[PDB]
Amino acid sequence: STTVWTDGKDHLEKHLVENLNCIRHYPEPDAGTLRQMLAKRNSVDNNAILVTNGPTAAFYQIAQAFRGSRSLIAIPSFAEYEDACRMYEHEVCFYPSNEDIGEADFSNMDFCWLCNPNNPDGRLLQRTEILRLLNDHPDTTFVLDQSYVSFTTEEVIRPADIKGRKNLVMVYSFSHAYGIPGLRIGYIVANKDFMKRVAAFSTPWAVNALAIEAAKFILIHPAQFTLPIRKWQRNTVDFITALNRLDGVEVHPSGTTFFLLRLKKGTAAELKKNMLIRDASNFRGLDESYVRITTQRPAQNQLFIKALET
Amino acid sequence: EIVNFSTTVWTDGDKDHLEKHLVENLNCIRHYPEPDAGTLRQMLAKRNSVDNNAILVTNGPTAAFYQIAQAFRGSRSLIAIPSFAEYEDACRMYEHEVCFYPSNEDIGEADFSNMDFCWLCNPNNPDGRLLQRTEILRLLNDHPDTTFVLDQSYVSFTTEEVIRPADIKGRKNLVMVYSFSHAYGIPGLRIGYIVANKDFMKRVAAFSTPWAVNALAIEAAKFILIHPAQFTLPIRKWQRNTVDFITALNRLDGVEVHPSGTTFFLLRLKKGTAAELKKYMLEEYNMLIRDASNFRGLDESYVRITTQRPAQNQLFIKALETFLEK
Repeated sequence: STTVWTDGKDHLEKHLVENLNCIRHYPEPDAGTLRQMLAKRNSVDNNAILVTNGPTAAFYQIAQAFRGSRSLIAIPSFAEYEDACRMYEHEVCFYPSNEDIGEADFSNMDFCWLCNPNNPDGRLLQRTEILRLLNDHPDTTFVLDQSYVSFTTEEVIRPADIKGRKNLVMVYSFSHAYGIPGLRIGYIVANKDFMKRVAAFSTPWAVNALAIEAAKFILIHPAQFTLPIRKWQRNTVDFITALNRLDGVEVHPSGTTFFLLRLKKGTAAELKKNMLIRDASNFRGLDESYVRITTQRPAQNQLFIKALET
Repeated sequence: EIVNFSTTVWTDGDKDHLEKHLVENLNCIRHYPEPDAGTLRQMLAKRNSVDNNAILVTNGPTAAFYQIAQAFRGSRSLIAIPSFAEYEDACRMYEHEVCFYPSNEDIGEADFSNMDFCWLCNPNNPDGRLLQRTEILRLLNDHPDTTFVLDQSYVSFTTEEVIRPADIKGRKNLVMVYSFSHAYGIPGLRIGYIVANKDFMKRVAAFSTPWAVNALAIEAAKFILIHPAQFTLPIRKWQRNTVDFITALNRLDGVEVHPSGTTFFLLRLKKGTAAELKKYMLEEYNMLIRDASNFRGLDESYVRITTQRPAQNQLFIKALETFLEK
């Protein structure tokens, strides 16, 4: 149902419980101290981080800073790239995430919005296929949804890749990798002329005090919040082979731990009517036959096959 | 260990039970909140005698000021000063043409001719200026073509009769912005809300972003709403400690306290600066005060002070007296 790494404990929660009084005071209007910690950690400049009320808020603030830009959006994809581009009167062009991104026409594209690995495709672009996009189309700025940068092993572009570039902008998330969608925190990494344009629309105290406290704890404790990614995909591999062999159901490949699956007969809404699943009908480029599915833990996997078979 | 005189937040509330409640429902951080905070919205509407259509939960009351400014980028705004700097910042960010006007002169008698918005806060930060529920009603009535945006953050920091959410009814030119930060000591949770008639409300909804209100905040608010008594503020006792505080302050020589209708107030140094005063009180006496210099319409002689406990107030008077003699 959700693209959130969920089987992660009370060591972050003990911390929050101990520091609950932080809700009695204003956060830095700036989340300025977290910003600095993220900058030094990510080996990027201080003025190249901007802490945001969740990864979603960040997409909206980027759209807004460049109203009337022309945007290229790979579909199917997170609906928010599109809603944000529309709220700010971008002319939006679509392009299939299953066609090679390189063969798309960037001639008149100010922005290209990628998520990689992609939601829901799981489509995964090599770290190298992207570095050359950035080189071949300098007049296009690539907004890379980095939400699932952790849900894979093959190398990724990272924040320090902004250096000697101007057409790379990144959005990081705390909801997915660390299991805290309810806290609403993320951040933008960008070269500093772009960030200046983004910053003009920052509002004070947009990032809540618990979220900042939680983010600081996650940073002072790398090892405690490392996603067991190897183990995760290996389980999805097993979960899908067990799905392909079923009949009247085929599973579109993925580069990560969630993936789409298609019904030959039978509707998403109906297969949705105590396990939750994502009816993928509401992505552009997917019809009623499609659902997104996130790889859980063996027992509950091997027990999905069954409730479906029937 | 530091005593805080610099915030307009009610700090002495009973929070053990609110806080125990968040500890119990801490798992809410693991799931998206309603994108909409729709259940909170629903319970606010009912509590406030208003339609579901007329509330919009926001990421703090500040967020609401900006979302309103945004929805009306063209607009001309009349802002009373001094006031919360955020009305101004909002209006600027969204390129409003901004007219100023003195809060302690009668706003009922300013120039509303081509004003699309008028921004008030009652009782006012930092002044404590308080308009009668009645003075406000004739403004709403006399100027149909000005939307009045009424910061209600401090609506409970007064004994007097206030405008309330159910005033939007049969009235299109009233908008309220409510707050959970001030009355309930939870500024760090970032939660507040808009009350407006639904024609206005839909101009602002057009810029709403999902999951803008975080989960724990939704949860704190739900708890406060279910327990009106528990979170009721002791306003008579605070107001009255404020009188004993202001009286002692005026007796001091070299300082003047601007009259106030609520539990915080401006004081003016005859000589010395706010920066000077604030550093001393902090370093010498472990007390924090608000340098009010950065308010439009005040210079470096002004500080904002919120009444703390009597014993702390008493001890702040010596702290100050000691300053003056230097």
